[PDB]
Amino acid sequence: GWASETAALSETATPQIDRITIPLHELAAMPKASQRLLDDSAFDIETW
Amino acid sequence: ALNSAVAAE
Amino acid sequence: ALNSAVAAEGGYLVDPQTSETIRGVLRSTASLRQIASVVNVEATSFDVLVDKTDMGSGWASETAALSETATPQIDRITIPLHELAAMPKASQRLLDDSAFDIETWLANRIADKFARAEAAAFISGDGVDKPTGFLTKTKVANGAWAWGSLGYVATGAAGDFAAVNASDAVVDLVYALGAEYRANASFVMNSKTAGAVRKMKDADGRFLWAEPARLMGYPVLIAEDMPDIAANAYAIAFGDFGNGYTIAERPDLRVLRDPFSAKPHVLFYASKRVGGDVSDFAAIKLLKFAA
Repeated sequence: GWASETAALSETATPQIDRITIPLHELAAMPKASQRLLDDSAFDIETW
Repeated sequence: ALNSAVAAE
Repeated sequence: ALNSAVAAEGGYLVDPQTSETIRGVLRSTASLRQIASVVNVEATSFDVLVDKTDMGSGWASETAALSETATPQIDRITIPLHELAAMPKASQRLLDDSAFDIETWLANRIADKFARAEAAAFISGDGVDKPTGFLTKTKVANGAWAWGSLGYVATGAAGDFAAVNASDAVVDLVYALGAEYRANASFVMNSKTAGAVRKMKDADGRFLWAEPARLMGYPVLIAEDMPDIAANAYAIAFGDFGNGYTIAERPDLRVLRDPFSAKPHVLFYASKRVGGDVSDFAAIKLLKFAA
Protein backbone atom coordinates (compact mmCIF):
# COMPACT_ATOMS: atom_id res chain seq x y z
CA GLY A 1 0.00 0.00 0.00
CA TRP A 2 1.01 3.67 -0.03
CA ALA A 3 0.94 5.25 3.45
CA SER A 4 -1.37 7.15 5.85
CA GLU A 5 0.25 10.06 7.77
CA THR A 6 -1.42 8.32 10.74
CA ALA A 7 -1.57 4.55 10.40
CA ALA A 8 -0.65 1.20 11.88
CA LEU A 9 1.25 0.15 8.70
CA SER A 10 0.74 -3.58 9.03
CA GLU A 11 2.67 -6.33 7.28
CA THR A 12 1.43 -6.22 3.72
CA ALA A 13 2.35 -9.45 1.86
CA THR A 14 5.16 -11.80 0.79
CA PRO A 15 5.32 -13.94 -2.39
CA GLN A 16 4.12 -17.47 -1.73
CA ILE A 17 6.59 -19.49 -3.74
CA ASP A 18 5.95 -22.64 -5.75
CA ARG A 19 8.28 -25.51 -6.57
CA ILE A 20 7.85 -27.10 -9.99
CA THR A 21 9.55 -30.49 -10.22
CA ILE A 22 11.02 -31.56 -13.55
CA PRO A 23 10.69 -35.36 -13.13
CA LEU A 24 13.48 -36.19 -15.67
CA HIS A 25 12.11 -39.39 -17.13
CA GLU A 26 13.97 -41.74 -19.45
CA LEU A 27 13.27 -42.26 -23.15
CA ALA A 28 14.23 -45.72 -24.34
CA ALA A 29 13.81 -47.75 -27.50
CA MET A 30 14.79 -51.40 -27.86
CA PRO A 31 14.51 -52.71 -31.42
CA LYS A 32 15.15 -56.40 -31.91
CA ALA A 33 17.55 -57.35 -34.69
CA SER A 34 18.17 -60.91 -35.83
CA GLN A 35 21.67 -62.31 -35.47
CA ARG A 36 21.26 -63.75 -38.96
CA LEU A 37 20.27 -60.39 -40.48
CA LEU A 38 22.95 -58.42 -38.67
CA ASP A 39 25.66 -60.67 -40.17
CA ASP A 40 24.54 -61.63 -43.67
CA SER A 41 23.34 -58.28 -45.04
CA ALA A 42 25.70 -55.93 -46.83
CA PHE A 43 24.29 -52.88 -45.04
CA ASP A 44 25.57 -51.77 -41.65
CA ILE A 45 22.29 -52.32 -39.82
CA GLU A 46 24.05 -51.94 -36.46
CA THR A 47 24.83 -48.29 -37.26
CA TRP A 48 21.67 -47.74 -39.31
CA ALA B 1 5.21 16.84 16.76
CA LEU B 2 2.88 14.24 15.26
CA ASN B 3 1.64 13.73 11.66
CA SER B 4 1.82 16.16 8.72
CA ALA B 5 -1.73 15.42 7.55
CA VAL B 6 -3.89 17.28 10.05
CA ALA B 7 -2.50 20.78 10.17
CA ALA B 8 -2.58 21.71 13.85
CA GLU B 9 -0.18 19.01 15.06
CA ALA C 1 1.87 39.63 -12.39
CA LEU C 2 -0.89 41.95 -11.28
CA ASN C 3 -1.61 42.79 -7.59
CA SER C 4 -0.67 40.52 -4.70
CA ALA C 5 -4.09 40.79 -3.05
CA VAL C 6 -6.14 38.36 -5.12
CA ALA C 7 -4.54 34.93 -5.37
CA ALA C 8 -5.24 34.20 -9.03
CA GLU C 9 -3.85 37.39 -10.60
CA GLY C 10 -0.33 36.85 -9.29
CA GLY C 11 -0.94 36.01 -5.66
CA TYR C 12 0.70 32.60 -5.65
CA LEU C 13 4.18 34.04 -6.22
CA VAL C 14 4.53 35.62 -2.81
CA ASP C 15 5.41 32.49 -0.65
CA PRO C 16 5.20 33.70 2.99
CA GLN C 17 8.36 33.42 5.07
CA THR C 18 8.23 31.16 8.10
CA SER C 19 9.94 31.87 11.41
CA GLU C 20 13.63 31.23 12.01
CA THR C 21 13.11 29.09 15.12
CA ILE C 22 9.78 27.59 16.15
CA ARG C 23 8.60 29.54 19.18
CA GLY C 24 6.39 28.44 22.04
CA VAL C 25 4.33 29.38 25.02
CA LEU C 26 6.71 30.21 27.84
CA ARG C 27 5.52 28.50 31.00
CA SER C 28 6.98 29.04 34.46
CA THR C 29 10.61 27.96 34.82
CA ALA C 30 10.89 28.86 38.52
CA SER C 31 11.59 25.33 39.63
CA LEU C 32 13.53 25.40 42.97
CA ARG C 33 16.62 24.16 41.08
CA GLN C 34 18.26 27.57 41.41
CA ILE C 35 17.88 27.62 45.20
CA ALA C 36 18.60 23.99 46.16
CA SER C 37 21.75 21.84 46.26
CA VAL C 38 22.04 20.04 42.94
CA VAL C 39 24.51 17.15 43.13
CA ASN C 40 25.64 15.20 40.08
CA VAL C 41 25.36 11.49 40.82
CA GLU C 42 25.89 8.42 38.65
CA ALA C 43 24.35 5.82 40.95
CA THR C 44 21.00 4.53 42.15
CA SER C 45 20.74 6.93 45.05
CA PHE C 46 22.40 9.62 47.09
CA ASP C 47 23.06 9.60 50.82
CA VAL C 48 23.55 12.95 52.46
CA LEU C 49 25.17 12.69 55.89
CA VAL C 50 23.93 15.38 58.24
CA ASP C 51 24.45 16.06 61.95
CA LYS C 52 21.27 16.19 63.97
CA THR C 53 23.06 17.25 67.19
CA ASP C 54 26.17 19.10 68.36
CA MET C 55 29.17 18.63 70.60
CA GLY C 56 29.92 19.85 74.09
CA SER C 57 32.53 22.27 75.37
CA GLY C 58 34.25 22.37 78.69
CA TRP C 59 35.70 25.65 79.87
CA ALA C 60 38.29 23.53 81.61
CA SER C 61 39.55 24.90 84.90
CA GLU C 62 43.22 25.10 85.80
CA THR C 63 43.05 21.86 87.84
CA ALA C 64 39.89 20.23 86.57
CA ALA C 65 40.62 16.68 85.25
CA LEU C 66 38.49 17.06 82.14
CA SER C 67 36.27 14.08 81.36
CA GLU C 68 34.48 13.04 78.16
CA THR C 69 32.08 15.23 76.23
CA ALA C 70 29.41 14.74 73.59
CA THR C 71 30.00 13.97 69.91
CA PRO C 72 27.06 14.38 67.52
CA GLN C 73 24.83 11.63 66.22
CA ILE C 74 24.60 11.45 62.47
CA ASP C 75 21.59 10.92 60.20
CA ARG C 76 21.74 9.41 56.70
CA ILE C 77 18.96 10.52 54.35
CA THR C 78 18.54 8.45 51.19
CA ILE C 79 17.72 10.27 47.97
CA PRO C 80 15.93 7.57 45.91
CA LEU C 81 16.88 9.13 42.49
CA HIS C 82 13.80 8.26 40.45
CA GLU C 83 13.50 8.69 36.69
CA LEU C 84 11.35 11.01 34.62
CA ALA C 85 10.48 9.78 31.15
CA ALA C 86 8.57 11.19 28.20
CA MET C 87 8.06 9.66 24.77
CA PRO C 88 6.39 11.73 22.05
CA LYS C 89 5.53 10.12 18.72
CA ALA C 90 6.81 12.01 15.68
CA SER C 91 6.23 11.20 12.04
CA GLN C 92 9.08 10.35 9.69
CA ARG C 93 7.39 12.26 6.88
CA LEU C 94 7.36 15.30 9.18
CA LEU C 95 11.04 14.87 10.10
CA ASP C 96 12.07 14.56 6.46
CA ASP C 97 10.04 17.53 5.21
CA SER C 98 9.82 19.90 8.16
CA ALA C 99 12.94 22.05 7.71
CA PHE C 100 13.15 23.13 11.37
CA ASP C 101 15.42 20.86 13.37
CA ILE C 102 12.54 18.89 14.91
CA GLU C 103 14.80 16.48 16.81
CA THR C 104 16.57 19.20 18.79
CA TRP C 105 13.26 21.07 19.07
CA LEU C 106 11.71 18.08 20.81
CA ALA C 107 14.91 17.86 22.86
CA ASN C 108 14.50 21.48 24.00
CA ARG C 109 10.81 20.94 24.72
CA ILE C 110 11.35 17.69 26.64
CA ALA C 111 14.07 19.37 28.72
CA ASP C 112 11.69 22.29 29.39
CA LYS C 113 8.87 19.94 30.38
CA PHE C 114 11.18 17.96 32.66
CA ALA C 115 12.44 21.11 34.38
CA ARG C 116 8.81 22.15 34.83
CA ALA C 117 7.56 18.73 35.96
CA GLU C 118 10.31 18.07 38.47
CA ALA C 119 9.37 21.33 40.24
CA ALA C 120 6.03 19.90 41.36
CA ALA C 121 7.88 16.84 42.62
CA PHE C 122 10.41 19.01 44.48
CA ILE C 123 7.59 20.94 46.15
CA SER C 124 4.65 18.60 46.74
CA GLY C 125 5.87 15.25 45.42
CA ASP C 126 5.08 12.11 47.36
CA GLY C 127 7.13 9.00 48.00
CA VAL C 128 6.40 6.76 45.05
CA ASP C 129 8.31 7.09 41.74
CA LYS C 130 9.11 10.80 42.22
CA PRO C 131 11.07 13.03 44.63
CA THR C 132 9.31 13.55 47.93
CA GLY C 133 8.60 17.26 48.17
CA PHE C 134 9.17 19.34 51.24
CA LEU C 135 5.44 19.89 51.78
CA THR C 136 4.85 16.16 52.29
CA LYS C 137 7.29 15.82 55.20
CA THR C 138 5.15 15.25 58.36
CA LYS C 139 4.88 18.80 59.70
CA VAL C 140 5.14 19.40 63.46
CA ALA C 141 4.43 22.77 65.11
CA ASN C 142 7.41 24.97 65.85
CA GLY C 143 8.54 25.18 69.44
CA ALA C 144 7.78 21.49 69.69
CA TRP C 145 10.37 20.83 66.98
CA ALA C 146 12.30 17.57 66.68
CA TRP C 147 14.57 16.43 63.87
CA GLY C 148 12.15 14.22 61.97
CA SER C 149 9.81 17.00 60.93
CA LEU C 150 9.40 20.46 59.43
CA GLY C 151 8.21 23.34 61.55
CA TYR C 152 5.36 25.71 60.88
CA VAL C 153 3.89 28.80 62.42
CA ALA C 154 0.16 29.37 62.25
CA THR C 155 -1.61 32.52 61.16
CA GLY C 156 -4.75 32.54 63.23
CA ALA C 157 -7.95 32.56 61.17
CA ALA C 158 -8.77 29.49 59.11
CA GLY C 159 -8.70 30.68 55.52
CA ASP C 160 -6.84 33.97 55.72
CA PHE C 161 -4.26 35.91 57.69
CA ALA C 162 -4.92 37.06 61.26
CA ALA C 163 -7.74 39.59 61.54
CA VAL C 164 -6.44 41.86 64.34
CA ASN C 165 -2.75 42.08 63.32
CA ALA C 166 -1.57 40.87 59.88
CA SER C 167 2.08 40.58 58.66
CA ASP C 168 2.90 39.12 62.13
CA ALA C 169 2.60 35.46 61.15
CA VAL C 170 4.94 36.31 58.27
CA VAL C 171 7.44 38.08 60.49
CA ASP C 172 7.61 35.42 63.18
CA LEU C 173 7.83 32.89 60.36
CA VAL C 174 10.95 34.82 59.37
CA TYR C 175 12.29 35.10 62.93
CA ALA C 176 11.47 31.47 63.76
CA LEU C 177 13.87 30.04 61.17
CA GLY C 178 17.31 30.35 62.74
CA ALA C 179 20.03 32.95 62.53
CA GLU C 180 22.45 31.45 60.03
CA TYR C 181 19.82 30.02 57.70
CA ARG C 182 18.43 33.53 57.18
CA ALA C 183 21.68 34.67 55.56
CA ASN C 184 20.50 33.13 52.28
CA ALA C 185 16.88 32.17 52.87
CA SER C 186 13.99 32.58 50.47
CA PHE C 187 10.23 32.53 50.47
CA VAL C 188 8.46 30.01 48.27
CA MET C 189 4.92 30.94 47.22
CA ASN C 190 2.78 30.75 44.14
CA SER C 191 1.47 33.50 41.90
CA LYS C 192 -1.87 33.87 43.68
CA THR C 193 -0.55 33.68 47.22
CA ALA C 194 1.94 36.40 46.33
CA GLY C 195 -1.00 38.40 45.02
CA ALA C 196 -2.87 37.93 48.30
CA VAL C 197 0.21 39.01 50.24
CA ARG C 198 0.67 42.11 48.08
CA LYS C 199 -3.04 42.95 48.46
CA MET C 200 -2.63 43.30 52.23
CA LYS C 201 -2.77 46.89 53.40
CA ASP C 202 -2.84 49.00 56.54
CA ALA C 203 -5.85 50.91 57.86
CA ASP C 204 -5.42 53.76 55.35
CA GLY C 205 -5.58 51.86 52.07
CA ARG C 206 -1.85 51.80 51.27
CA PHE C 207 -0.40 48.34 50.77
CA LEU C 208 1.96 47.79 53.64
CA TRP C 209 4.76 45.87 51.93
CA ALA C 210 7.40 47.91 50.13
CA GLU C 211 11.88 41.85 39.30
CA PRO C 212 12.94 39.15 41.79
CA ALA C 213 10.04 40.61 43.87
CA ARG C 214 11.65 40.18 47.26
CA LEU C 215 9.63 40.28 50.49
CA MET C 216 11.13 41.99 53.57
CA GLY C 217 14.55 41.83 51.95
CA TYR C 218 14.32 38.08 51.32
CA PRO C 219 13.89 36.74 47.77
CA VAL C 220 10.67 35.10 46.63
CA LEU C 221 10.40 32.04 44.43
CA ILE C 222 7.08 32.26 42.61
CA ALA C 223 6.33 28.58 42.21
CA GLU C 224 3.11 27.27 40.71
CA ASP C 225 2.87 24.09 42.74
CA MET C 226 2.35 25.11 46.35
CA PRO C 227 -1.33 25.21 47.35
CA ASP C 228 -3.17 28.49 47.62
CA ILE C 229 -4.70 29.80 50.83
CA ALA C 230 -7.02 27.00 51.97
CA ALA C 231 -8.36 25.93 55.36
CA ASN C 232 -5.25 24.07 56.58
CA ALA C 233 -2.89 24.80 53.72
CA TYR C 234 0.82 25.56 53.71
CA ALA C 235 0.91 28.29 51.13
CA ILE C 236 4.07 30.15 52.16
CA ALA C 237 7.32 28.42 52.97
CA PHE C 238 10.59 30.07 53.94
CA GLY C 239 14.13 28.99 54.52
CA ASP C 240 17.63 28.08 53.40
CA PHE C 241 16.94 25.67 50.58
CA GLY C 242 20.60 25.52 49.53
CA ASN C 243 21.21 23.64 52.75
CA GLY C 244 17.71 22.29 53.26
CA TYR C 245 16.73 20.58 50.01
CA THR C 246 19.17 18.30 48.19
CA ILE C 247 18.41 17.57 44.54
CA ALA C 248 20.37 14.62 43.17
CA GLU C 249 20.45 14.18 39.42
CA ARG C 250 22.22 13.27 36.16
CA PRO C 251 22.91 16.38 34.03
CA ASP C 252 22.01 14.80 30.70
CA LEU C 253 18.86 14.25 28.67
CA ARG C 254 19.07 10.72 27.28
CA VAL C 255 17.25 10.48 23.95
CA LEU C 256 16.68 7.21 22.07
CA ARG C 257 14.85 7.32 18.75
CA ASP C 258 12.67 4.26 18.19
CA PRO C 259 12.01 3.75 14.47
CA PHE C 260 10.86 0.14 14.85
CA SER C 261 7.83 -0.20 17.14
CA ALA C 262 5.69 2.62 15.72
CA LYS C 263 6.79 1.90 12.17
CA PRO C 264 5.67 4.97 10.12
CA HIS C 265 6.69 7.16 13.09
CA VAL C 266 9.95 7.80 14.96
CA LEU C 267 8.92 7.82 18.66
CA PHE C 268 11.64 9.68 20.56
CA TYR C 269 12.02 8.23 24.08
CA ALA C 270 13.78 10.78 26.28
CA SER C 271 14.37 10.32 29.99
CA LYS C 272 16.51 11.95 32.66
CA ARG C 273 16.59 10.76 36.25
CA VAL C 274 16.44 13.07 39.25
CA GLY C 275 15.61 12.69 42.93
CA GLY C 276 15.51 14.58 46.18
CA ASP C 277 14.02 15.30 49.59
CA VAL C 278 14.82 17.61 52.49
CA SER C 279 18.34 17.27 53.82
CA ASP C 280 18.29 19.67 56.78
CA PHE C 281 14.95 19.73 58.59
CA ALA C 282 15.77 22.94 60.48
CA ALA C 283 16.31 24.91 57.28
CA ILE C 284 12.66 25.19 56.17
CA LYS C 285 9.68 26.64 58.05
CA LEU C 286 6.10 26.78 56.83
CA LEU C 287 2.99 28.91 57.21
CA LYS C 288 -0.07 26.98 58.29
CA PHE C 289 -3.41 28.76 58.24
CA ALA C 290 -5.08 26.68 60.96
CA ALA C 291 -4.89 28.33 64.41
